[PDB]
Amino acid sequence: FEDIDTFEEAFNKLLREVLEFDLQNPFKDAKKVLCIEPHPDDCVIGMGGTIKKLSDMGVEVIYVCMTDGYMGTTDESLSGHELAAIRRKEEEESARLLGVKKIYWLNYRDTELPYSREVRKDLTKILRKEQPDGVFAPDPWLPYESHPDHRRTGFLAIESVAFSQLPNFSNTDLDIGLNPYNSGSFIALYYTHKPNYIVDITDLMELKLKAIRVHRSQFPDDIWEKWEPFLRTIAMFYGEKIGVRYGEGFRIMPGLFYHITPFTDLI
Amino acid sequence: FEDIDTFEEAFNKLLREVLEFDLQNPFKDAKKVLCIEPHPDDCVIGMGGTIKKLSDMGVEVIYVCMTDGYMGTTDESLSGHELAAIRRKEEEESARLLGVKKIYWLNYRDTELPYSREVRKDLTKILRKEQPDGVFAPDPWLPYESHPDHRRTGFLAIESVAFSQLPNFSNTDLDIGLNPYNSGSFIALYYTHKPNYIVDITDLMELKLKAIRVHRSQFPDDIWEKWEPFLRTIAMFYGEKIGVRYGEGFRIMPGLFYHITPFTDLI
Amino acid sequence: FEDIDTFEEAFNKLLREVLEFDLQNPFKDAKKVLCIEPHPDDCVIGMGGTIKKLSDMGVEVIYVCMTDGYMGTTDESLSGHELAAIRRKEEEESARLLGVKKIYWLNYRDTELPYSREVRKDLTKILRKEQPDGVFAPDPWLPYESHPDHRRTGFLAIESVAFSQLPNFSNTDLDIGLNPYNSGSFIALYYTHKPNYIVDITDLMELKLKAIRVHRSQFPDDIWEKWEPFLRTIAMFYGEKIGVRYGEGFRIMPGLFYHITPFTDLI
Amino acid sequence: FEDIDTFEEAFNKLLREVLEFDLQNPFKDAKKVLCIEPHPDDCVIGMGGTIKKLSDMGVEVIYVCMTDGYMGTTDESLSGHELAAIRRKEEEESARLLGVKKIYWLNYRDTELPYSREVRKDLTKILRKEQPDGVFAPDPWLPYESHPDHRRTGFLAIESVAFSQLPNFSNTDLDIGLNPYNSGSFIALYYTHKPNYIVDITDLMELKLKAIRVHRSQFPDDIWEKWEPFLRTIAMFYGEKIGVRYGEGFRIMPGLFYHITPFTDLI
Amino acid sequence: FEDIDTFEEAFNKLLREVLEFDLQNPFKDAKKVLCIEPHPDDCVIGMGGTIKKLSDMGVEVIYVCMTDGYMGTTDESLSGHELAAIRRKEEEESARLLGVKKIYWLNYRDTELPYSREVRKDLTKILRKEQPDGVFAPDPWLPYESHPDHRRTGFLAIESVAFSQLPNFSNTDLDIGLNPYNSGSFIALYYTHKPNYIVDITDLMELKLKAIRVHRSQFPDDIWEKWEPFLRTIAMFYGEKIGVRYGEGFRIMPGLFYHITPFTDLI
Amino acid sequence: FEDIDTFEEAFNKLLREVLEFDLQNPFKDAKKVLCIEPHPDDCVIGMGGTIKKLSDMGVEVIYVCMTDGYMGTTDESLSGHELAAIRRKEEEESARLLGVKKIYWLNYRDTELPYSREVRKDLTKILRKEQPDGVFAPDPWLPYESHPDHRRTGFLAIESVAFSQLPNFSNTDLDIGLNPYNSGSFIALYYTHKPNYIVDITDLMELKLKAIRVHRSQFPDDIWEKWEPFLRTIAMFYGEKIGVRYGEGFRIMPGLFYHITPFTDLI
Ligand code: NA
Ligand code: NA
Ligand code: NA
Ligand code: NA
Ligand SMILES: [Zn+2]
Ligand SMILES: [Zn+2]
Ligand SMILES: [Zn+2]
Ligand SMILES: [Zn+2]
Ligand SMILES: [Zn+2]
Ligand SMILES: [Zn+2]
Repeated sequence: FEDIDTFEEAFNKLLREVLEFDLQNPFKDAKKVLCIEPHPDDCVIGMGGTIKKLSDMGVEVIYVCMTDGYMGTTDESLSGHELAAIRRKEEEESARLLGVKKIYWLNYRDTELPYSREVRKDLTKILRKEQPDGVFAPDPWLPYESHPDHRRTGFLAIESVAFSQLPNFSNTDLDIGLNPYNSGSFIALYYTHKPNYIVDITDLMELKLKAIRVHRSQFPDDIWEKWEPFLRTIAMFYGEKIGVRYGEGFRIMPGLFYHITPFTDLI
Repeated sequence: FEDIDTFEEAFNKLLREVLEFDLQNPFKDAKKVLCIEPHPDDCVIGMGGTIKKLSDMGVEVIYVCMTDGYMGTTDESLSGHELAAIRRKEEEESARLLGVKKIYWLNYRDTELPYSREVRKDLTKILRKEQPDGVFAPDPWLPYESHPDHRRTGFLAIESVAFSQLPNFSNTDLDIGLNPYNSGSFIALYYTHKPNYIVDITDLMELKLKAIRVHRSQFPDDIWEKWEPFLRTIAMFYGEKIGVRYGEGFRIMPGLFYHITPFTDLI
Repeated sequence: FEDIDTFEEAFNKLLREVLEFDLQNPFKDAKKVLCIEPHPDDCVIGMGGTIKKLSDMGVEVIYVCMTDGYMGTTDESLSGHELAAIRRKEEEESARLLGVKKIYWLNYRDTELPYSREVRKDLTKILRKEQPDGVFAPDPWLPYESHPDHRRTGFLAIESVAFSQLPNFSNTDLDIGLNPYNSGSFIALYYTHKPNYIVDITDLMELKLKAIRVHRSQFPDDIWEKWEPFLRTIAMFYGEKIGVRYGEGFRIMPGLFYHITPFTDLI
Repeated sequence: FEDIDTFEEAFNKLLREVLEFDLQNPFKDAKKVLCIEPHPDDCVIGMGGTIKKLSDMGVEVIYVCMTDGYMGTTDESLSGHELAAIRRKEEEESARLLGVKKIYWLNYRDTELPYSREVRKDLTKILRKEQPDGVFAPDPWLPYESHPDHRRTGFLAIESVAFSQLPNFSNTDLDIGLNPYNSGSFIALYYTHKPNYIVDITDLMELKLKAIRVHRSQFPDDIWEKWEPFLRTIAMFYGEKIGVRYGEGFRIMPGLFYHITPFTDLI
Repeated sequence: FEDIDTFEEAFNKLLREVLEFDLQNPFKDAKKVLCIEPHPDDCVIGMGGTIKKLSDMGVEVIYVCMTDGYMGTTDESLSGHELAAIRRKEEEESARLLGVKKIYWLNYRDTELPYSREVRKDLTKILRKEQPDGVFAPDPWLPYESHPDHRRTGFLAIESVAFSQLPNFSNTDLDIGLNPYNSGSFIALYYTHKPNYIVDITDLMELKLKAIRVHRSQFPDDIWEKWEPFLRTIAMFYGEKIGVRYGEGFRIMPGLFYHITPFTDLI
Repeated sequence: FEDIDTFEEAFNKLLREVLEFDLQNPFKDAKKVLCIEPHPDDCVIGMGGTIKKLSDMGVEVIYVCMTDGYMGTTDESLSGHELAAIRRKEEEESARLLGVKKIYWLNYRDTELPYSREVRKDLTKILRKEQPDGVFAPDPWLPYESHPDHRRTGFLAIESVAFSQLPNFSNTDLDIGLNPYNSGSFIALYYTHKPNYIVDITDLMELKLKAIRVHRSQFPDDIWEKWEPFLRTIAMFYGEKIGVRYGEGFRIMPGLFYHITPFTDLI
């Protein structure tokens, strides 16, 4: 590189030649992905359309759900325990619609997901057991995201993808037979303000809304009156970026760009 | 929303009709507001002119002060305990000047406010008892905001406004006779770099400055030589956005926008 | 400031006369600086060319390394204890090339640096012993920075530089004979997306790359094939800003701008 | 006291005259008591007989149950959420048998009860709201007690009885209208190895076993084969101390004896 | 048990018939045991003679070492990382002398073992994978035991033996293919003041001492001048209880006795 | 010791010759001691007469007070900050009567003293600065001691006296010029149920009661009506053990007996 003349030239050579980065078809070779959600419903709301397209292409999609959804009701006669048991069933039914056959429930309490080594170890045991080719999680840099379970899921997902590759990290996994997580897998962040890869979900939008409504405890009619237009407006926001009606947006970067990189806004 | 043509129209309808968002007169209907401050003096510094305006208009303003200002001196003759007691009296005088009669002191130690469910439960107990129409708090996304008590108070306030509405959150409150928070019409964030509502305080600026200086332990003459110009320049930065000499800046968004929203920069 | 007419004027006078803010020779008169790094290798990667220039000028540069680099290997036969001991000797060799004669090792475990009062106390005790004229640390607001040890080192460095000046903070230090940290000193943040000060390291770039590669455990040939072009590109991003081939970028602000300031993007 | 000749004389004068202590009929005047249990079933197993006798004497008995019992099954098809909802109903049915009409569920997860200020604040809000005349909890000094929820419930119960009297402790309770907890109430510790007050439960034993078996999720037939003889042997252990067939044991001391006291073994 | 006359008879039947407790030959049937130590060297110090006896009898003994022994030197030339690596090799040699081939190193830092659910999950993962017949651990009730790593390891081991049997505890273990712990027949506590089973090690004492001294960083000659007499006197204290020169003492109780039991002193 | 014949012999030689343990004049040669108290008033209540005797002998006695006594009032008009500042002056007056000229205030909040590494670091830094010949602290094994600040002060004092001697513990202390705590020094535990050393305070009892009552905020007349007889009775419990009317009791053991020792009750 010592002979390239300008930063602009170096950036393009680094991104395309050295890091081999392009977003033409980033999920192309995937056989198994994890979709990590803060609460029951986040995978389908954030990326339901893409989940169905992945299942249709013969990719095995597996959820990891960080919390139980215990707090998500204003009904005073429904305890958190009873809601959590109801929402496990809602998510099973929603997942069947999208082709998902396996969900890891971590069972942290809703509004209480910790931000700790302990939670990275839980994600790391699943990464190491399943060895996915790709991991989806919320973008923890989304502006004004006020829910701590969402920010923490996104930070702990990215951290655990990196650290789970390290054999001195949670080393008792390796002592019981698991290998470090394989290198070469992608991360794609949903619920992002800065998507650089859009999936067109226009003909899948009605199925995605149906699979969201199956979470009935969350979406009774009065709430749906505000949420349906909200969810459609979000999908148009992403779809407009590639000139289709409804889209799901993801942010994808080279691994090196998640650290010390001062020009992440160029992609 | 199935029929709408473009994202731009869906966004406009979402805001004006579905969410009925209006920045013309957001504090129009308030009768009781909480002003949440990290330290003794932040309510008057960030929003003292607006507090006066509100109290003058018949609005009951009630302070919640998260910490005791124990660390706020370079005077080696003044212990933290003695400074805290001094600052309680400074805040009482300062508040009297604006029209404020009630202060909840949570008494966390300055520089040590936790980011935790315990602190959410304290805010939640106050929200359920007082049932305010509005809540004001620092914007935890202010760039370069290096005081963890400021960032934490902002996140905790937004979080508690949300979760105090959920009956399974901090449930022992309901068990002792409190009801879920269900009065608020708004959150407004002060100390913000992205205000979208500006209150003109140009004729109240002298009183604001007087009410800040009531905090004498914080503003001896030598410190005031820097702070008076800084505070004036801040008030000019905000006032200039609506073409007035001195202003106070707030950011206000629809409740939905604090979660999963990728177009928050459009307001 | 009561009579100044525009925000733009007020701002220019606040910086240049009230705060005497200087981006022309910010490191002039520095006799002793601390360079706070999350891991062994971060001071040289982020700012090695500047550390050499400071050393060449007769400035005493002292490192504070937050963690031990225990996790930084994918070799299943190298334990973290063994890798930590390797990395300590690699940092000693790297530091000697750049003229650095002292390193404070805090010895927190890599990937496990706490965000706590305790860690501020450790920094504060060094600040009070050494009384440096300036401190360098990572910018904890770097977008997409996904290493918690980086974000937490930046926050805790900026917090400790402020709180170590307060006699009621970590008061047992003063009880054992240390004085509060002196008030004259700068902070400069490296690993930043918003530099406002660039040091030309075009001549020094090969010395920097050499001193980085002395951390051999971190940079075997396959990793260096990606990291050398990456580090050159980052240096060209900064260099271009002052018309030179390779630079190191820092963000420097007056102390007041690290709190409640809505116009930090104007510098 | 300065004229008493021997320690033995002083101890007896202190205990009987100064502290007015005797265990002739310690629950005699009680109108309202709290029975604080670590898990659903502990009140009935530890003190079911006495609870029924208190209800029969017209005392209002109120449970506080610290945890949800989420972990207490070996059935792999029953989630913790579903078990917790089942055990809420078991405890309601068990309590009806004993005359208990009110239970405060704190909702901490089984095996996860924290030992923290936060949990003392929850107990303190209930003490301050209910103003009981007496509080029962597990003796946290029971030798070989291996369950951390049991030790922590006993320590946090004693602590919260003391601290809830202090108006600077959890002061926001007082700001919303609650008074400090009234002085003069007793504490009695059950599950104790050093009882000094025994309640004869001989004719209540069959009712107590019935009210224990209503917790069916805990006591299927195979478990009951070991637990019935266990529970009978425990009751004989306590009953033998006063010469009856089945007893429930409590340890009761003067308040001063819970602190700095080197002769607690004399009672 | 309805018919039994006296507590004494109920106690005897409970122990011998209901609980089938026998201290004649408690390690009779073991094929695989875990020896859980706080630090490198505690298994050989507390129970090295018994470990040899077990390995000689065909029993597979597997160490779990909670911490890395990082603090265990007064040699200012030896960093914590270098000492840990030295102690791993000392333990491997020491273990080879007894018949031990496998060591799980959890790698918590010496003096810093947490008391937490995270540590329980590590022990739990090992218990579910190895399914040992017995577990040995320090007695956390040893009086005057001032090392928190010793108290914590004892409590955590007893707790994890229990909770690892519950499918909702650490559930992601089951999800990755592990089964609940359901093999153990026993816990035995060493380092105990209340042993009720004594192994004669009189002919193994020389080898025990040799295997302890293999930990050379811990036992240079000057320290050995005190430790050899202390270790010999300990072995005499235990051996004397069964009339032998040198012994090792264990406390063993029925599983029920670790909970709510008020007569644990009767064994 | 290979040839010694009975345990009893081995023990007597271990104490008297190997450990040179002396209960005859344990405080002889002490030039400087630290007296570690949980709250303002505990050094004088537990050991005020001994502190006077040490002072009279020309020993430099230095207090370390862990907490600020913020919670110790039932007066609803006295804030904790105001009470802390009162108690600091009450301790200064009390200490002057007993010849104490220096107090380290750690300023943790009463009822909130952490049990952590951080608090050990604070004690360690004082131990290393002052290098005392002996340390006094409460016995954290006192039965029924229900104040967490008492139990945690005792544990952390004993832990810090041991760990402050290790150069890898809190190593930044040595980096700033402090040496490891010297190895010659005693621990003596007050507030103990198992004293083995008693100081006769019969002459000093009125001075002790006076110096306790200088803590007026703690001892108004109604409280003193119970506390004076209680403190006299405690002193008579200790005194009787050496045939005097009033004493202070301490538990003193060789360093080794605070770890792994099953016969601590033999002294
Ligand atoms: Na693959
Ligand atoms: Na200087
Ligand atoms: Na009453
Ligand atoms: Na000395
Ligand atoms: Zn969610
Ligand atoms: Zn503030
Ligand atoms: Zn780094
Ligand atoms: Zn229980
Ligand atoms: Zn050990
Ligand atoms: Zn005390």
